[PDB]
Amino acid sequence: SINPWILTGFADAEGSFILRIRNNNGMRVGYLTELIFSIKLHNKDKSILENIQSTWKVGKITNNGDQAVMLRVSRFEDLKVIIDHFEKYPLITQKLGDYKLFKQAYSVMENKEHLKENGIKELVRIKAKMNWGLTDELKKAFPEIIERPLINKNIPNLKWLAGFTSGEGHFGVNLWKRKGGTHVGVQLVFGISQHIRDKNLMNSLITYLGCGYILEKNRSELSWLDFRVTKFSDINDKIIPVFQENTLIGVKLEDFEDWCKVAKLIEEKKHLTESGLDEIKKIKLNMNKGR
DNA sequence: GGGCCTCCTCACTTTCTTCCTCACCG
DNA sequence: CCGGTGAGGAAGAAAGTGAGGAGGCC
Ligand SMILES: [Ca+2]
Ligand SMILES: [Ca+2]
Ligand SMILES: [Ca+2]
Ligand SMILES: [Ca+2]
Repeated sequence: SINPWILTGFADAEGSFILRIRNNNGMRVGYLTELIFSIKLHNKDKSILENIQSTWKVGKITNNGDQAVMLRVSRFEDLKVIIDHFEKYPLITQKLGDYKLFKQAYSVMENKEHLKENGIKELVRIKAKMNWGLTDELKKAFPEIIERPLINKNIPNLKWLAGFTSGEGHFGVNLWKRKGGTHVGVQLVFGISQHIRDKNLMNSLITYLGCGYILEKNRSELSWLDFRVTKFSDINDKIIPVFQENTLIGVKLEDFEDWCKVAKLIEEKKHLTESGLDEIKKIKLNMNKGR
């Protein structure tokens, strides 16, 4: 079983709370409602999904294309397990806002209002604030209101951070040919990325870890944040000890382990030698996108 | 025994991850 | 010169979010 705070951190990273409201003339109200918690990952991390499944004793795992796998809970009885966990171990990103709307939608269905016109209206109102909001077909049918409270929580513990890092983390080794010379540049880099909507939370990492900085990235109108640590003494003294104690999950754990081997070589200045570089070069082949 | 629920196959957009380059300073 | 560091941006796919179909529960 996964540590429950590791689980929440991972959920804040890769989870999704979904409210479906579908047209159907076979329903008395004319709409069929479905409430879904979902985690979609690459097949290489199917084991995480299976362990969450056994930990919660709920949910179904299905394939999605040739390289992806998906764990979903939508059975109404089984959804109490989801709410139970996330009440006891609350999300801290803006996704918590989706969970609370998810939660309200559940209360509507629990008293069975989704089977009435008054409830469907309420559900549409809820869905409008969730994720990507109302469809065009749904906006047409329901011209009424277009926002939710901003979530402002701090990092609860390093077990959450471990779960969140197992999702959004990057353990990288940069190599490049120096402009003036024949030497190869070497940089160990740690990274956590997130949409700019959680700028406060991402800023909170500089304080919480006692190192690193934030870089603002964008493509046209799309923008995100990358928390990076490139100070090696910080990585060696602050970053690595954290995840040695608080174990990462999935393939990213393996990436971290190789990453630490590179960190050892760099600690002993062997990245400056010819043979140490090709050892590092060999490790890169084993890790990340190369795994 | 009609709605109603649940689980399947399946697909859209983008938020992540990964990778690359390089000027600067001490 | 040289190595360490931080800042930039490119590429694209592993994510996030959500689609229709339908068997069968109660
Ligand atoms: Ca995420
Ligand atoms: Ca991930
Ligand atoms: Ca992610
Ligand atoms: Ca690439």
